[PDB]
Amino acid sequence: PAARFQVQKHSWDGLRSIIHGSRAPHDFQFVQKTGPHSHRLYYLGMPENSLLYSEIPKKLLLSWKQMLITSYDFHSESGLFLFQASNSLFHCRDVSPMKPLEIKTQCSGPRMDPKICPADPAFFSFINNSDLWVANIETGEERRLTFCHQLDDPKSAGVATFVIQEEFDRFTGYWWCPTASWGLKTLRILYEEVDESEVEVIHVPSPALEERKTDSYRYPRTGSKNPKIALKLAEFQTDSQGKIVSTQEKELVQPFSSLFPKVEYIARAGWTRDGKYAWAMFLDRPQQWLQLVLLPPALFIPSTENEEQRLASARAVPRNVQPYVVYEEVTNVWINVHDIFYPFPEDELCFLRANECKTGFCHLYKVTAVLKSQGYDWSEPFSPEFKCPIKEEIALTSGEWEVLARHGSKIWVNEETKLVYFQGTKDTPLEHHLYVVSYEAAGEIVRLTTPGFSHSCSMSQNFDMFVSHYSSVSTPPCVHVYKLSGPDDDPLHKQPRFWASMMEADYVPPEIFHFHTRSDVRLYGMIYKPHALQPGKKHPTVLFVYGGPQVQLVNNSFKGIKYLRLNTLASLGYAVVVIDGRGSCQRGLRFEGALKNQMGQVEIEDQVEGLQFVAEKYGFIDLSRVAIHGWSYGGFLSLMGLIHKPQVFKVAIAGAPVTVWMAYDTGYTERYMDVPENNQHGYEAGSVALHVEKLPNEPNRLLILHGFLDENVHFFHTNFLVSQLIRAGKPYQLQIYPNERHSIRCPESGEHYEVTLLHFLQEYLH
Amino acid sequence: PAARFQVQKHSWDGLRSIIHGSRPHDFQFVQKTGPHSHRLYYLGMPENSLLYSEIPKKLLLSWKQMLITSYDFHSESGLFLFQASNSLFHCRDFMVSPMKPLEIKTQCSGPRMDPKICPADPAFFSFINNSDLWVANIETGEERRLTFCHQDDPKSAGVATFVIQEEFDRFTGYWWCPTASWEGSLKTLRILYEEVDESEVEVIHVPSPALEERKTDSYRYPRTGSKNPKIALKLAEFQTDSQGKIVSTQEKELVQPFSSLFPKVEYIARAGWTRDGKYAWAMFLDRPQQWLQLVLLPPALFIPSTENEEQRLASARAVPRNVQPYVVYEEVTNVWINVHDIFYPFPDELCFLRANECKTGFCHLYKVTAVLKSQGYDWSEPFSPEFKCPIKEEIALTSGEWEVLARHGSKIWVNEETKLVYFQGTKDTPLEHHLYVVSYEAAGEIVRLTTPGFSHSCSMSQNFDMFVSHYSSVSTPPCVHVYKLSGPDDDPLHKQPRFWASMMEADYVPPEIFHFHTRSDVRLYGMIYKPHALQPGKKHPTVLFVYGGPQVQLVNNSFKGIKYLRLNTLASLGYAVVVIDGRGSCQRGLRFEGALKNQMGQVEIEDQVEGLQFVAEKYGFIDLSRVAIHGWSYGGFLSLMGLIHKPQVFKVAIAGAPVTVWMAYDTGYTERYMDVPENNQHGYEAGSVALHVEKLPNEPNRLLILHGFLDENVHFFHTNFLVSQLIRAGKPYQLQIYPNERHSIRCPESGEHYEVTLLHFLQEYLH
Repeated sequence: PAARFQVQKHSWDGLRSIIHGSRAPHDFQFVQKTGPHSHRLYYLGMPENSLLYSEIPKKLLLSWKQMLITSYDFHSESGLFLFQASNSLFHCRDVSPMKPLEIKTQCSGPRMDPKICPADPAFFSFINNSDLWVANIETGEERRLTFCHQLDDPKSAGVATFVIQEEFDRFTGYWWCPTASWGLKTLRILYEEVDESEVEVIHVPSPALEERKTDSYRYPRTGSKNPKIALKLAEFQTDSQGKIVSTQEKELVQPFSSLFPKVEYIARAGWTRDGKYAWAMFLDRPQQWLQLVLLPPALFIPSTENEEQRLASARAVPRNVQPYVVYEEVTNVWINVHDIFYPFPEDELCFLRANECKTGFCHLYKVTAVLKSQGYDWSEPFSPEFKCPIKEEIALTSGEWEVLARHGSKIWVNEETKLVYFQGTKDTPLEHHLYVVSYEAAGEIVRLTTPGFSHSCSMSQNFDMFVSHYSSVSTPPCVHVYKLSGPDDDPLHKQPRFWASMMEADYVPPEIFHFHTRSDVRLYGMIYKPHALQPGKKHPTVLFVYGGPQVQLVNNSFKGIKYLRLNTLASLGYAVVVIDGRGSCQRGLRFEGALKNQMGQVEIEDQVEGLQFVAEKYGFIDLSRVAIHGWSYGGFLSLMGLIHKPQVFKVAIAGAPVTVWMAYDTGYTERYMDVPENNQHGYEAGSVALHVEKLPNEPNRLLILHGFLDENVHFFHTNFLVSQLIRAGKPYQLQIYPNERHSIRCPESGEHYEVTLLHFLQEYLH
Repeated sequence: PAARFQVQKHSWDGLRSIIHGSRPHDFQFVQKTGPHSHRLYYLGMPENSLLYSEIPKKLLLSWKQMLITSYDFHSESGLFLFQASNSLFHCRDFMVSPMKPLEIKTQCSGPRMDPKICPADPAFFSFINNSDLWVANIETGEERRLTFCHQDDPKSAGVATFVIQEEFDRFTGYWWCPTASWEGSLKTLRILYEEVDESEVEVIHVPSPALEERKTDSYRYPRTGSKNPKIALKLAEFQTDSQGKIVSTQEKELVQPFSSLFPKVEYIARAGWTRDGKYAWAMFLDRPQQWLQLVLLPPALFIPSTENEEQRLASARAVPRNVQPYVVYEEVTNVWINVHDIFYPFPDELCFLRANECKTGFCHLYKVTAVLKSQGYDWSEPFSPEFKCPIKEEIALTSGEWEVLARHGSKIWVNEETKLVYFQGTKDTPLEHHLYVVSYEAAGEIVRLTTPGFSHSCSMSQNFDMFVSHYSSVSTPPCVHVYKLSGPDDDPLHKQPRFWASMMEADYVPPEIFHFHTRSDVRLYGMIYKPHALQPGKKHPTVLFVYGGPQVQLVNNSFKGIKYLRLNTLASLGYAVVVIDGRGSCQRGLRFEGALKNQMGQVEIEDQVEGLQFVAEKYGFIDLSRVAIHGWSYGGFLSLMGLIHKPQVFKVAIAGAPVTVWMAYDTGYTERYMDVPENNQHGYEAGSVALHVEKLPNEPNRLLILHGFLDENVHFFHTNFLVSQLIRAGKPYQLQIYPNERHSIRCPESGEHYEVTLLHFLQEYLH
């Protein structure tokens, strides 16, 4: 009877008194001294996120020396720092602090995407009004290279399109060539042509509500056309006085569309160390194919509107020269883009490659391809091809665990010692650890980071130092510094000794658990226990959710910062439960591949099963009083829960829900759900706005939160749901966040979000 | 103890079951020359369409079919020009079977707005295509453009802009000349039109109807304070062969600019021509809207147009020195000018009729005689203003504490044979629109023609031998009776209206009208719906419905059941529904309406509170501890002021489509009443509810915000900005969107939801 625990009710000022009561170093660069200190670490920090440093001794908490910013570019030899601070451009070279030298300009608009020329630090680049610009920090001489820009000005150059930034995690459309050819010189830049003419335009309202205007995004929805892309060279010569004597636009000797048919997106691109070949990863529209291709500079002829003077150049391209397809990946699930690709320094290329499609788990391979120069008439056109034969493909790691290559995880390769350092899950899926392996000999795989914590690491250029940014479910986050030390004749077994420390430590942490499904698959989970529990009492329960691809909620690292509100929920007597269902990240391709063409359907069984296991193991779950809650995919799932499982889920608080997959973009949806023409059944099944008939008849069971300015998940989603709820005659409550986009950035808006949530549960979880 | 009526708590599906369970005009008299005396032509809906009745020589009239909201008619040729679907249609008339409408094709790409038949020649008509004036010929099929302002692209022609359409209730900006000239030494045909340069006007984005497409529409929306579009009057002439072909054409412009001849002229409220064709008249208006004045523009005042400024001087010299514009009438006020559209000119002088509220305080007719004597002007040179004619006489044909209906497409009907003027008014009572007659020669005996004890919407025959009245009362449903003026021909004033025939005929319990006096001794009217099956003793919970803003009068003697069925539904669950006409309302004169001048929100709620307190004492069934306030546009704005300045009175507040920010609203409305924000900053701030959000309730479930997402008028921005400021002040709110609704909820599905949300919200939280 009174066995079940009623949550203490509160006035609204009470609840926002409760919530108001509630309320790290990165981008490291190691450099040696050559005195008392061995190196100097450069990094970003926020003790306002500015540039800082520390001093590493020869013989303890390192102090944070001020030097003077989301990012910056560094150059080893010259010691040049180049960053986008203010709404302007700044630099400085490197005991006491120095104020940044401002780089004055003639162009109007911001200077996006600043990078320094590696081959010559006097030079550097930036975007301006969708075109590429060279400059010189010494002389101050600026100059435009691309000429695409002039509402219907579609062509752009050096820019990564909407879907490329948001769904392929790439934020530039240009890459410096790392060497020069010669008292004249020259410097090249690979860059990306983009005609966004075919792409559909969406209107979203801007920050300034007062002036009642909208911005004009190019938003390619699924089935609709993506932008038309191409690779290109942009050369420019210089004399000894640092003067841009001339420039050139360079198109491929044939079209990119006919050389490389079946290429839909440019996931990544770059250059070989020595500067010889340029490379790029190309993907197809299904995203079930990914070839990595070398493009020689001689393959690029100058651009001219004169067809005779082009055939002059198109005849002078050597017949031996061609693009080389060194690698190719193929799957029936989906090729996730893995950043890792390390070419070694001529009738063959040796490189490393992250490859999940082979065995099912991302692992490092050493691969040698063979560049059979094949003879081609490039003044004449044609179409298929360039798939080189593979000389060998030695597999350096294997098992049922991952090498981390996404989310800007990276490898580090010492060529002297023949060792490659990586990060992976080998020990557990709950902890990101730092491994080393030889690349000659796929031998034993030594770990450097101690278990019990999930680590986020960065190695020194000289492979002598490394930093780790680790944390556990219970303990707060530390940033320690380690120094690899031992006999040089045995480098694979260098012992990481604790050298120094940079960061250190009403919250009760959750405890992690696992269980098995009725189909015998291990799912990890997490639970916040009701604070000051009385064993015997069944408390009411909030099931927090995401359950979409590209994510892992449950893992062994500190949650108290981002998910403080789950602790707040638990401090008032709620049970907060979190389950990673089939579909979630970090446990291989098959596990995640559960989602394929079937979104919504597979994810709730695992969540229902999660709760019931929680309720048997732990003796405090009143299953009559359960609330499902989440944002984006989770808001989508909160509504699916309330449709598919109303017996289980009493209320639902759906934040930013994807309510119509057909209105969502290509990049995300096609990867997982195919094209609406091919997978109609699945698109309709997982569109919650087409199943509003099954939502509750009674009110107080469904709350909709949506940020008005949402660039990514458009307010249209909530607005089309309310549209359908009104037609179906179903009740709904609604909260709007007028100044918020996808995340709630403003503390005030967030306090209001959390207070509403508490009240809603308080009043109506009964 | 247990003497407070409890409303029965229904489930949501129960409440839908209850709400679901709840749910002739534009007349043209033409005589015949048999059994039937006339044929009455009109719009009607047994969709809305063209119909006719047969009025006999000697009972319920049949509705015959001709075959559409607005149509045009020409008497002699019997031409019916109308707009149907996304195209133009016509027909002519005596049929016995119905005739199909003949279709008129076009070479122009886009729809053809605003169709009007040339009065002088029925073969010709005109329309707008892409913000430019066109001209056509029904018989020959030949079209022909006349303006070239269109080709972002901000110059328009023959268009009334946003603020003019929705605040000055004018829906065309071109006017046909009623006569044809044969000048030279080819038959000419003029049109007066309004050129508009809406370049300097702010663009606002409003969501489009097709939600899937996720695109907006630009709207040239001039905020209060900011600039309106820049206007001008212009002459577009053309000529025709005796075979009926548009041979020549010509744009014309004033010999000096419009802006220089007429400084301080912010808006062209109205315009047209005198019946003979001599002068083109126009009502101008200033930015304060306190200086309206009538002007005549003689056709020789307009020279041709060329890009060459030397071709211009030549014909600027050519225009007769005597000719000019004559400022005939000048209304001035310390409150504001309401545009009264009544202006009847007759054939050295000009004699006209004109409605004038600014003179005595009540809209009354006058006979005015002005004197057009030319001063002699050198039109090659420029100048600054002057043109005010001296008045011969200004006889007043009506006077009292009651008014002549002039706004809202009301009108006068002037028989020039009998010297009588037929008008509508409030002479008997402010609660009843009645048809009156008076002589314009001898202003004495005002004879009422409509039955007392009801309120009437009327329309005279052009022959003044019979009229229609569409009438109703608070209790009885609406009727439409056809009356016939009948009696001795020697005394036309006392011709007796005899009932001739009827067109349309008449659990809802009607409301009771009452009045009471305020502590300052002003008479206010109000309604009440009693709770059905009342048990005296029980104190019921009360929904104070409201609007309160200008240009409206809710409380009057006429059938409310149609638009306020929800109010009766509320009553049938046991809610008292009270409605009070606060100070600042329509149809009580200028001084009554002028209690809002520069302090909007501050006076209305005090009158509403007194109306509640009176009704509680008068009737014994109002529980004052449980009172809800609710309304739309101004009403939702007020519902929030009630909750701000009277939380101790109002338990809850359901605010629909509210004006949360005066600075965001348009000029035409806001400035007229609140002035410009540079002058009256104290009152903009005081009556903008979004700046007083800190004073809303700390408790939840006391404030429900309703808003349609596609609101062209009261933009969603207002609710968005309110929600912004509630969030920032840490105040709860409930909220409801109507994604497919602009300003009035039009969809029945959306309206059924609106009402079930209203019943549920009150059911649960009105305690």
